[PDB]
Amino acid sequence: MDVVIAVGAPLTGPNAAFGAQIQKGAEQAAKDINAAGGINGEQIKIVLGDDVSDPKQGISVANKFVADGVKFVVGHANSGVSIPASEVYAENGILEITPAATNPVFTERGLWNTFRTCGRDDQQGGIAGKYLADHFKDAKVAIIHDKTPYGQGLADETKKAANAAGVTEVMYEGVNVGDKDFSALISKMKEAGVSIIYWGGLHTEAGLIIRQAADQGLKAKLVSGDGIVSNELASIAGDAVEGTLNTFGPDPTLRPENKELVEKFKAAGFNPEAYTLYSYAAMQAIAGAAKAAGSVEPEKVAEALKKGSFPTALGEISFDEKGDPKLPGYVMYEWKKGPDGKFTYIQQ
Ligand SMILES: CC(C)C[C@H](N)C(=O)O
Repeated sequence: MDVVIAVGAPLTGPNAAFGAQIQKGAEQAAKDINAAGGINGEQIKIVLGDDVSDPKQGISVANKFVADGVKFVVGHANSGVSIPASEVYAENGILEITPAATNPVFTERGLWNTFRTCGRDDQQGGIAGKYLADHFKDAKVAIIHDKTPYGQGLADETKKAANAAGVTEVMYEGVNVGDKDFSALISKMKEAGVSIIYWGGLHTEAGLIIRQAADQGLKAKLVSGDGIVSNELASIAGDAVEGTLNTFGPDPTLRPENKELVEKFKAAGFNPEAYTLYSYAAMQAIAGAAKAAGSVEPEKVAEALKKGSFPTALGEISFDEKGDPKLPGYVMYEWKKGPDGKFTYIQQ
C-alpha cells in the first residue's frame, strides 16, 4: 500500500514563494524515488496542506493529515506553525521533517518525531553576530524583529553573539507581521545614526524596510537571515536590495552533483532556489532511513534516522539525538546581480 507523505507548507499567503520551494522539492523527490521503485517497494502518495503561515490554519492542516492516514510530513516552513503542528503529529504516529523551520525549540522538546534538514537559529545567530563585529565593529546597529519566536529568536541569538564580540546595538525594536508602514521606525533609526539594520524576520517586511529606507533617505545596510532567500525579496525591494546581507546554509543548487536535477526543475518551469533542495533532501532522508530500518513505520524510521547516514541533494546526511542534521553551517551572502541579471544572494 502507498506510503502517504504530506507536504505542509505556506502554499498561499505572504510566504507562498517558500511554499512553492517546499512543494516543488518534495514532489520531485517523490517522483524520482517512485521511478526507482518507491520506498521498500511501495509508492509514495503525496498529500498537500496549506498552512498560510498561520499557526491556527497549520493546526487544521495537521488534523486533515491525521485523518488522511499521513505517516510522514515534510514541513512546515514557519517555526510558529511547525512547533504546534509537531505535537499533533507526535501524538498521532507521524514523523515530521522540516526543511526550513529553524527555531531551536522545534527539536528541544524531547519529541520522538521531530527532524530537520536545515540548521537552527542559535547556529545562525552566532554566525551573524560574529559577522557584525568582524565587519561593522564601529557601526550604529539597530536590531529589529517581527515579534514571532522565529524572528525575535533569531534577533536575540544574533544580539547575544554581537554583544559578546563587542557590538552594542543602539536600538532594539519589534514590529508586527503584516504591518507595512515603517516610516516612523525608519525616522527613528535615521535620528539615531543607524547604518546597519539587523532584521529578525521574513522577506515581506524586509523588502518593505529596504525599499522605504532608501526612499526616506536612511543610508543603512540590511542584514538578515534565512527568511529572505527568495526572488520575491528583490521584487518588493527593487534595486535598493543591492548590498543586503543574509545568512543561509550551503546553496545546494551550486553542488556539482545537482547539476542535472537543477536543469530538470528549470525544464519544468521552476527555479529551485533556496529551500527547494532542502525539501527534496527531507524526502530522501525518509526513504534512506526506511531502507535502513527495513520498515516504513514512522517510529522505526525515526530510530534509523538517528543511527545512520543517507545520500541526499545536500550531501550525506545524518542526525543527532535531537533530530538536528549534521551538515555544513551558515555562511554570509550578499545581494548582487547574478549571471542572469537578477539580484540574488551570492556567498561572500
Ligand atoms: C521559510 C523560513 C524562512 C522559516 C524560518 N526559518 C522559520 O523558522 O520560521
